[PDB]
This record gives sequence, C-alpha cells and structure tokens, in this order.
Amino acid sequence: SEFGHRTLASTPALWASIPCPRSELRLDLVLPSGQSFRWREQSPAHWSGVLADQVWTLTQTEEQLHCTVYRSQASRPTPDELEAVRKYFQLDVTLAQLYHHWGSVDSHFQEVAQKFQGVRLLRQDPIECLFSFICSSCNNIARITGMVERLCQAFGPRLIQLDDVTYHGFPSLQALAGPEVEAHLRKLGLGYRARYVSASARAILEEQGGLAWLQQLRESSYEEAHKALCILPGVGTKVADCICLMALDKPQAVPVDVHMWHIAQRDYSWHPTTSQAKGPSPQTNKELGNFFRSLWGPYAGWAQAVLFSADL
DNA sequence: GGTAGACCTGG
DNA sequence: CAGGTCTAC
Ligand SMILES: [Ca+2]
Repeated sequence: SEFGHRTLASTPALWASIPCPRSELRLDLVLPSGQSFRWREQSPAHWSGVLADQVWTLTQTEEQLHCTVYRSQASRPTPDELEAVRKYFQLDVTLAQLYHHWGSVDSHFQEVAQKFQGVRLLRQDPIECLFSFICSSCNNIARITGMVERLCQAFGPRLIQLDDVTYHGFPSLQALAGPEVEAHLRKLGLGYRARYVSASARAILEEQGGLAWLQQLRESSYEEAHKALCILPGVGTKVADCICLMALDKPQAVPVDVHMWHIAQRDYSWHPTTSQAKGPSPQTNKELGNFFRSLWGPYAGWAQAVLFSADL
C-alpha cells in the first residue's frame, strides 16, 4: 500500500489540492501533448513525473487539482511545494480570459476551442527544454519521449524509485558536456542529434557564460532571446521558438512547422504574400508566424496549442 | 542570397 | 519520408 505510485483513493492522507476547475487545466490534454515528455499516466488519470527536482503525481477532479510529492517520512505537499506546482502550470494565467479574447477576434477559434478547454503552456526549465527539443528533429512525440527518457536515465541524478520505475532529474550542463558523451548518446539511439546535445552543452558552458546565460534570457526580449539561442549548434528558428515559448516566458512565440501550415491553409485559406515560395521556407514561415501573432495577439503561442490539440 | 541534401533510425 | 538544422551551391 505504501509502495508504488499513489492514487487519490489509496493514500488519501498524503494528498493536498490546488483549486483548479478542468476549464483551467486538462492534464490529459497538456502533459502528453508534446510540450514536456517526462510525464506518464502510470495509473489511469494519474500523471507522474519530475517537477522541481522531486517526483510528483497529479490527478484532477471537480474543481481541484490533487498533488502528491515523493521526497524521509511522507506527508502531503507543503504550502510552498504546491506553489511550485502552480508556477509550473502558470495558473495565474487565466484561460477563461484568453479563450474569450481569441474567440472574439477569430470565429474559427470560437467554434473549434469549445470542445477543448484547459489547454495551456507549461513553464519548463530552459535546459530540459533546450535539449529535449534539440532531439525533436525528424521525430514524433513517441520517438522524442524515448530518447529523452534514456538520456536522463544515463546522465541524470537518481531521484527515487516507484514500482519498477526509477526517476531521474534532467542531466546538468556539466554532464552533457562531459567526455565521450556523444558516443554514449549514439548507443542510446539519438543518432546525429547526439552531436548537437554535446556540442550545445559545451558551447553554453565554454563560450556563452553557462547556465546564467540561458536563464538570463527570461528577462531578455523575445527577439533577443530568439537570436541568442540560434547561436547554439542544433538550435534553429523552430527550436528557438519552442524554447522561447515554453521556457523563457515568451507567449507570443509561434513555432512554425509543416503542421501549422496545414492548419493555416485549411482553416484560414492562408497564403504567403512577401516571400515567393509557396511551400514552407525560412521567409514564408516567419511570415506565417507573424500572421498568427497579428491575429491572436501577445499569447499567439498559447492559442496555437489550443488548435493543435483540437486538430488531434 | 534563397533552395536541394545529408545527417541517424525506424514506423 | 519524418513536427529540423546546417551547409555547399
Ligand atoms: Ca544555430
């Protein structure tokens, strides 16, 4: 009973809650949607993963978000630990208000988003986010999730073990920048991405100023932030936009891939004006990204998540 | 200065 | 061929 992953019903006394109706957050819509790849629904409707360097299990009901953390001597989440969960889901950002704004300026959203409330962006760590998305090249959520999982098992610090699952924190810069890491990563199937992880871990640490550099980008402007990241090997416009949108607090960033194009040509009859190329291209993509930022406003990136979900 | 191609591996 | 990046035309 005191073993394995917990459930709200099995170990009641060890849970705490955060007021949050499903209209504000839908775990099943956000945790496996491809923002973070470290959450698993071990028990139905129960998600487990590493948040703030500790293992948590989250599950929601009516107007509550239930949290339980595995640090000894158990005990429900504390006032502050639960606060970390709040910052992670950026709950202070009200979706009810955003859906209202986007819906009032975009009829197609109005309809489409009705059946998909509770979609929002996670406030991730710049490192985990930088390296996870460097691995998303020529890949899908399932592939990426696997790679990222073996990567932490191999170089991340061992947290705690639940059932036959051992949790690891995301690798540090020192670890990814170490000797022979690229070779190690290739054995884990990362392919050519192995080079970028390693090259990028070294660049931040030996050419840019380390962790601080990355972090400091949360205070910089979207344009500065975007430019900075692109400096890294394996980090282009797309990955830079994801990192900006997902870890550096830039809600206006709008990552453009052939997917966003499909949603644009099918639900808006969008077409490139400036750039000549009709298919995706550096210039046409930038243009497409500007279209949505003009259409949805500052949180264009959050609106995109909503559509991607409903398009599933 | 904008556009094919290789880089790993597997569904 | 794939939710990308890098580089030689
Ligand atoms: Ca780059």
